[PDB]
Amino acid sequence: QVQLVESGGGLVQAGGSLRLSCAASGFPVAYKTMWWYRQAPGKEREWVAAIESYGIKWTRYADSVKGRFTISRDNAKNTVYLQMNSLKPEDTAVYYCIVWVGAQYHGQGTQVTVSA
Repeated sequence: QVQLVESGGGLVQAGGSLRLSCAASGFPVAYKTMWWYRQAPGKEREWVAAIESYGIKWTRYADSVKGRFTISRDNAKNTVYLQMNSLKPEDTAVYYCIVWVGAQYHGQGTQVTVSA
């Protein structure tokens, strides 16, 4: 019943921007803390950003993306967004959103490729 679906990835050149979406279903997005993470091919998973559930606002970013990425939420559309500006090739990876409703639930991921 709980389902996350990432989208918005693609192929851009260094310096461009993307906007990832995490469409949630089977539960209300606004009442859960959600994270974005990413996994590059030859490496292991890296936390990217987090947004606190509704009540006291709190957003957090990995140091390597702070100032370039913005996480935000649309409670009506039940969606979490990651605005990514000033993209670098080091940002190339599959991006996932994750929430814990008892267990953890993540999506299939969305591919972000940044060419130099």
